[PDB]
Amino acid sequence: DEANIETHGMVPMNRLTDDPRWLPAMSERVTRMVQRDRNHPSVIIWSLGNESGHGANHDALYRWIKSVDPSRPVQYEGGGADTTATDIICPMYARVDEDQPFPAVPKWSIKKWLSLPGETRPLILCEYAHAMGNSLGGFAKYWQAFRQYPRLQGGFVWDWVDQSLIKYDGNPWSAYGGDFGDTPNDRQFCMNGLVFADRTPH
Amino acid sequence: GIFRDVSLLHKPTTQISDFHVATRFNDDFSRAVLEAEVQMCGELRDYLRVTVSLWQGETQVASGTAPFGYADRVTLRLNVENPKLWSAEIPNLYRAVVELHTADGTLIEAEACDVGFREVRIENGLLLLNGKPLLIRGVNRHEHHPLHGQVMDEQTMVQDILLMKQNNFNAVRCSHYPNHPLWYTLCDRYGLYVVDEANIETHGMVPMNRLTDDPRWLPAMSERVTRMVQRDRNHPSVIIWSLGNESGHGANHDALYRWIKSVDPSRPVQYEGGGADTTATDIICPMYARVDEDQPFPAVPKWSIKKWLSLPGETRPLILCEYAHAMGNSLGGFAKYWQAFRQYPRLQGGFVWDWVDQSLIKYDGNPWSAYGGDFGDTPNDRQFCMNGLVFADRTPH
Repeated sequence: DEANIETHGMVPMNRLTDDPRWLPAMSERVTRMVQRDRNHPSVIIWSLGNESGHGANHDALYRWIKSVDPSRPVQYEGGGADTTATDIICPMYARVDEDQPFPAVPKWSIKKWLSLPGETRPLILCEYAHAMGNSLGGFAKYWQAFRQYPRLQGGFVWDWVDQSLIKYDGNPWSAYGGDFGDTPNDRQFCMNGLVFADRTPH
Repeated sequence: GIFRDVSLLHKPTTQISDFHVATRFNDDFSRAVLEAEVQMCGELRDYLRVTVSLWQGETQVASGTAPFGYADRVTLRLNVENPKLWSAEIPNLYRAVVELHTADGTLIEAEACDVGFREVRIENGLLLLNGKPLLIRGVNRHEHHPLHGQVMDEQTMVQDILLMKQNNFNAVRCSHYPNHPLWYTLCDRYGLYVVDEANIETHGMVPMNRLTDDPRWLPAMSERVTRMVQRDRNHPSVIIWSLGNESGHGANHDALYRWIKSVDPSRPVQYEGGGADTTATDIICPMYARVDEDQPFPAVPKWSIKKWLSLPGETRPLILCEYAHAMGNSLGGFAKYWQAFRQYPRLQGGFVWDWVDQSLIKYDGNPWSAYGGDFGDTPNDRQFCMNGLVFADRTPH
């Protein structure tokens, strides 16, 4: 389960999740989810958001969740995905062997991330293997690493269903952002499904 | 035979017995203090005095004096400022002189030992030398001479150190025994991290640790380890004590590791046996662990080095006990190996086996290099004794 928190476009990323005036809203959006969905046994890992920037509100909410329901590990990908606000190290698009050392949010090779000093938490890939049409490449490489390394425990192929809206010319044709006259948009970046919108297998 | 020098030493009735010179530093290494703990023997007179003087070359920097009182042991602490630290790049040397002198000042006996200022400690999975991570580009220097067997002399030792430093080798592992006493002195003088290795090897015994678990061999193993430690503690070049090469992990190795960590806590202790990951080892040192290929042997597996790094609950650093066999036109995968060493922070290099070719000169009268089995010896191991980066006469391979 993933709490509805996303402030990617804000500059910097954690300009909001460190201001303690947004603790009420973030706490509502996290605690209501936890309370509503605690009983179900399928839900195993609570996630406080996708790269929303690591401030202090995320530490507070992580500790609140670990105090309320200690039967589930809490993952959170922001702030380099290795902060104290995360039990399950979940980076985004960390490549297998190639290293991507970005400032303050680097993308280590996953094996190097495993071999980081003082690091003992398991690693699952928050997002990996973008399925953009004829894509899902390096999957094997990825699965080879997953099977070799015990503390690397797989990832989440992004994403399942294609976010295509039906447009009529009257022949239906799948459309993306910007085909409705919307601006600004992000063209075909909304088309990353393992199956089509009507569930025809890719 | 008698393969090392025989000497005759004369001492007065009262003499200096033992002294250990340790060092500690502050956070920025600007301020440090020297512990020249000293012991003596014989009749104890109130007028007896000891003096520890620190000379940076011809100039004296720090000194101290104290009478006895253990009634035969006296502790001196000498403060040093902005010390010239010691590392393989810069072999800074301090000539500390210990004096056994009379109350009026007449000198009875004086002893000295070269002392370097360095720190070796383990934290967060990294081997820190003077606050910095290390890159061990080692080598296993076997003691062998083309025309004298295992008789070693200063010319050969100096020339080997020269060749070793000319090729960016800044680490040596005496394989598998403590070396000649002057070797360590030359190592301090030139700058070369040494990994001393206690003379313990029982590879052929079935099983490997049938001897190193029987507590009837604890006396012999303790002698062979503790005498080395006591003799070679003072030298600053020796950084890592090694209890042996894959001798099988019993209980004697745990006992001796704890004894070493109790006596000289300034040096990490490595030991390769029993999978090289037991409690009897601070520096995980497997043999021939390949970079990516995995070799899962029963009870002594050879993981890929990266997998060994990523083992659960494992935080100790990894240096390769032996790797890159240099059998003639060999040293392959070196790069692969060095790529892994440079990528992975907690992987800290290895020891290229081995330095000098163990070839004995045979005359047909033309000298021709020979191996095991060419002298009529049986059983032998043919050309497996030929794994040198240089020939026996030091012609570069």
